[PDB]
Amino acid sequence: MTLPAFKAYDIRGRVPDELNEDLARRIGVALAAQLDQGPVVLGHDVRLASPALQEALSAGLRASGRDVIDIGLCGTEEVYFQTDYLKAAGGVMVTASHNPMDYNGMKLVREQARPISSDTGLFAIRDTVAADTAAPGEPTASEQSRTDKTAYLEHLLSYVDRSTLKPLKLVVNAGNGGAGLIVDLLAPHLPFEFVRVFHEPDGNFPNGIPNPLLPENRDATAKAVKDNGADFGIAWDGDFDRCFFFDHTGRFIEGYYLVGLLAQAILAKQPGGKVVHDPRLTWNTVEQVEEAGGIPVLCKSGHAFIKEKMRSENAVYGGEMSAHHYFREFAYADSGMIPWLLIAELVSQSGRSLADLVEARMQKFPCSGEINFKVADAKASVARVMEHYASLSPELDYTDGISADFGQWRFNLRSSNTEPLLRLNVETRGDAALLETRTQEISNLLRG
Ligand SMILES: O=P(O)(O)O[C@H]1O[C@H](CO)[C@@H](O)[C@H](O)[C@H]1O
Ligand SMILES: [Ca+2]
Repeated sequence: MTLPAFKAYDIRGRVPDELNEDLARRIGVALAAQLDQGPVVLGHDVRLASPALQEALSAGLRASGRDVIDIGLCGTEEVYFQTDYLKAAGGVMVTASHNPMDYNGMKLVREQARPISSDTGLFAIRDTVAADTAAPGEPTASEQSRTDKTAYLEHLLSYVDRSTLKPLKLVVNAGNGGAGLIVDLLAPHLPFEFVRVFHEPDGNFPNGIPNPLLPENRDATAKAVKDNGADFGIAWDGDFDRCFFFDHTGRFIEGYYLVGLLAQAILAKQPGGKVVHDPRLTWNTVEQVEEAGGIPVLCKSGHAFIKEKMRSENAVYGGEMSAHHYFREFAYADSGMIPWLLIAELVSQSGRSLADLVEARMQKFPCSGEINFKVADAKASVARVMEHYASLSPELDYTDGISADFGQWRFNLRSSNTEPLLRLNVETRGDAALLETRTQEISNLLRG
């Protein structure tokens, strides 16, 4: 077979049978052979096993003559930022995301933090590692510890005009991941009053593995917002490249609406820019981007496709409905920090609540939310859906699965690249009833 831990976009698997220090060392050796010239940035998340996996990566890299820049315990976006900022040859983030306790993984980038994915180096690394029975060499290069976050923090703060910020009360929920470290470093530079929930990093995860999409985790942020009269709340996943917003009523804001909201925020600073978005949910983004004077650019979902489209378009911002937000000046990479700074600035400057900023958009373009299906035969199920709707002659687009635009409603139906799942998204033109009847109709067909 092949090593299961090597996935489409990253490495992830159970420790130690799918991922271990031996494999991590071999990955470091193989990565050295795939990169252009330069040092390699290494960082890791709060999981208990992550430092030892990083140390093994460093040992293999240095055995291959790569200088290593250890940026320590960090968020995934810090590996991206420092890889680009320090003009490194590449970088690796050791992170398990929201996988179980016995799991870990790696996210790999080359120069300018460009993703390394299955077809752009990751399976080449896998195949090298799979066949590597060489004895480990000894280090011929050095490791340097670079824990200075000054340039990173300055970069984050550059997205807002600090003199215009108001002393909003913000709930922040790190989920015992790593986000609180950065919040606390930003706080002396910000006027906000923070209400800190599950703030301390703890790889034992006493309050659950960080995942704000799970309703019981969602409710912890909502409750803190409501009980403290906070202006809004922010929660992160463990490596905080994803952020999740709760308005002052405690309501979780579906990520679709943040794409248009952030696009308008960015377009105020970079007028006429292009904005990349995915095909799952589109109408609101296209309208908000165009209204703000930007140009929307449709792109298949998946961070590697988004980033490569942003680069070829010089796009100022890209956003996915799945809580991923990419910024041109941030090495075209995603950050879980820039978005809430931008939203705090928008609330401060406009005098409008986060709820108000999105309310009419969510009424105008209601969406189903992403609904996932594990079916016996994905291809046959998609065909049942398309045959059912054939007599209505929808406009079809195959950018990313199937998008079908019926006029007053549309859907996107695609296979996941990271799980053996079918993913459904439906939206309508201001019609909640049509949204529900079509969502249920499609669901019945998929399950038939
Ligand atoms: O499983 P999917 O849907 O192919 O991909 C999922 O993981 C990718 C990497 O995190 C994201 O960029 C996608 O937006 C998300 O939907
Ligand atoms: Ca993450």
